[PDB]
Amino acid sequence: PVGQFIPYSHHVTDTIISTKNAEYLSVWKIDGRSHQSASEADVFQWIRELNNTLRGISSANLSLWTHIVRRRVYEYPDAEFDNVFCRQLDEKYRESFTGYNLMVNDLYLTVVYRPVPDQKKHRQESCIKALEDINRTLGQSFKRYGAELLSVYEKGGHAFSAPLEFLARLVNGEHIPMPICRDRFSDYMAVNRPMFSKWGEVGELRSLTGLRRFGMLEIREYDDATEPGQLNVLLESDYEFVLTHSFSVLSRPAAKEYLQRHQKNLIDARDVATDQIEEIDEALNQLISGHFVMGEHHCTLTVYGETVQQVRDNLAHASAAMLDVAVLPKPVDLALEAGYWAQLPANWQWRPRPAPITSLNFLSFSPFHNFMSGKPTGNPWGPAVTILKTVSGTPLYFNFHASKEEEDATDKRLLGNTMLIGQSSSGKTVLLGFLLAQAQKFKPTIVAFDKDRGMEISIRAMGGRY
Amino acid sequence: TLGQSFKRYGAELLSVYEKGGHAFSAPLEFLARLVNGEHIPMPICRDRFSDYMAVNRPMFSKWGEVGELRSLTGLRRFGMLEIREYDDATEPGQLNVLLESDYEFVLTHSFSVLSRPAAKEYLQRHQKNLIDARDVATDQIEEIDEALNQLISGHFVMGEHHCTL
Amino acid sequence: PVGQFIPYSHHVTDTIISTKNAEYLSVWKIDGRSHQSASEADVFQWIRELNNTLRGISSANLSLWTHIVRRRVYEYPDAEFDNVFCRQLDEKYRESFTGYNLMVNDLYLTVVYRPVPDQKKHRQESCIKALEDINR
Repeated sequence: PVGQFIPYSHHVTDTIISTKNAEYLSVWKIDGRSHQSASEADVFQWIRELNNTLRGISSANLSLWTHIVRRRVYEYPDAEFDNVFCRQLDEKYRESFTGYNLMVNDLYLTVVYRPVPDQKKHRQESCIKALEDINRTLGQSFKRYGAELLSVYEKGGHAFSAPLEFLARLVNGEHIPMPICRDRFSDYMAVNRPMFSKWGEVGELRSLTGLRRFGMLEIREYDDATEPGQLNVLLESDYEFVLTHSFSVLSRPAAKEYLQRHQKNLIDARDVATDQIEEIDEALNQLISGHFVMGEHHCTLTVYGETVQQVRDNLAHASAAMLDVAVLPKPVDLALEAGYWAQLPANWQWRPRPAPITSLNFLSFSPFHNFMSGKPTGNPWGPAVTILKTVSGTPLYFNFHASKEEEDATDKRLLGNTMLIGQSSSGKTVLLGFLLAQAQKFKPTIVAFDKDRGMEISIRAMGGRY
Repeated sequence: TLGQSFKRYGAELLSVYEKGGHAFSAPLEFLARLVNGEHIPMPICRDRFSDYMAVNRPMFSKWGEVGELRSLTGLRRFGMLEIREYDDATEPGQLNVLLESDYEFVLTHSFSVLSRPAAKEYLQRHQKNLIDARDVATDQIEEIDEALNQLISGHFVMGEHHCTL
Repeated sequence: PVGQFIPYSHHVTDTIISTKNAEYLSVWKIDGRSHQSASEADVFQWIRELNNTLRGISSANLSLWTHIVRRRVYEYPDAEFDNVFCRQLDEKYRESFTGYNLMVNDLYLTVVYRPVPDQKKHRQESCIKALEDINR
């Protein structure tokens, strides 16, 4: 049955979805900062600032779910120019664009609250208020992260809800603009209901776009200190995965119980003391100060595609990079039948091995999105051009209108002015002509203020005057 | 003692690579190459390693004419030879013919040195097997006695061995 | 390579081989006299001569196993000449001699004497002398 293991029902606000068991949540789309264009001190500053942000964020049964999902973008349209040589440039570019493994990653952060007729109403209103201030604080905190709260796809026809749609890509793996219905929407999500084997080898997906098959990979035995950007190797990885970190914040009594458990596992181990309980009480004092806040965590990787063998190979590459980053993967048995549901933000019951972790060692995995522009589609216009050859990287999907520092956040449709910095005609001419050719998808009213034969041949070859 | 003996021999005791990055144990990677057939660097962990070598678990045919292994570069096939039939007058440079072999092979020699009463009982049993059957006049039964001489004199010790390519 | 109870050993000497059944053996390569160049009267003379050789051949548990084997020429190390005209001409000629069932036939003879802790030694030593005179 569908709606089993799926809790959601979009019945509270724009931004906050409910679950079928009294839990309330929202999602953030995150264009996280480029890990490549920074010093390591910048990385440590960012993780420290995030621990300051979550330091203010309490333990009131709160939980975060980060989702790192990479996808082949089929949504890039074909170019049409009504012009022959521009079409030749596009097609020569696209045969040059053969290869490049056209899957771009995306970063999502789900904020889930649990409250641990009129009484129900007052409880709901209070947690609405709390999560609203939480989201305001996060948006102020993520100002250099380009994050966007997802609620309000009205007027795209009639009132879509992009958060549910995002959860659809969790459960269906294809981008479906799910609409709003007068139903407890948990039954309405599982469009491609998957199948699981009797043995946990692989799972199957019955999509009308073709049958897919997915394999799962639990992650355990963590390096107790971490490199700050440790899991960044998978952003080049070629499998179209979804990677999920769960983190449910524990209480300070539960934290002290877990540090007592750490003592019972460490100095009440096999009569050995290897100086491991030295900073446990220091971390206790720091989480009393508010720093080392710990919570339950599991992480899971899920990779799908055709051809069960290729699923096995992508699991092999994934485990290889896991052993490269000194963390032990575990291929999943029949529990992946549960484990798929473990990807969901409100599915604590199906988490395989919730292990406690500090906030810093949690944040030392996630937030480092490699650069890729947020318009492969969905702009005020088409996407302009897929700039290829990010060095050891992905296609870029270049465009113009990107969000800025939001003083008078509307200001336009979206501001998109650009500036070139560099010597005269040192490739400047050919890229400017490339951008004019790609802009000729959209038939702009082009005014060109050139100095000295500034692509007069090309501009007149497109039918311009010059 | 080995480092003393291999001073003219370019050797290296492994397992010093730990805390490299975050503590890979060097020889396990070698053992990963022994099992998964790839340079899979194995970090240390808080668990018993026996369950963690098999990154690319090999498989075998139903007949045993070839094996298979979904390597990191894909599914490959393994052929294997076991050893019989020695040239007993051993040569110093016998297997140097495999140096130009264009096939990246694996050569496994084994040795488990048997103690002098064990080898003495073995040589007595082998001489007993030599004198058992008819048409056994090879005049090499006394080379078992020469083997007993060199064994109890301690110069050269037998041990159980198998070799496999 | 499971033995079918195949009687075999190398327990005698250089030129005589053994069995487990105490049977001792010798092999001869025969690149024999070409019958496609000779008269048939010569053939009758040769058969009469080898019949007289059989008259010199005893009945003391002797057995004779002749084998005639037709194998291909795969063991020929065919190679280049390091001479341009020769490497052209002879290799075009080896292509011009396109096989035509190129299979060498050879002929071999097996002499097995059978001698009907020192009893076996004296049996096989008498067999050594017997097979030596036979091979002579």
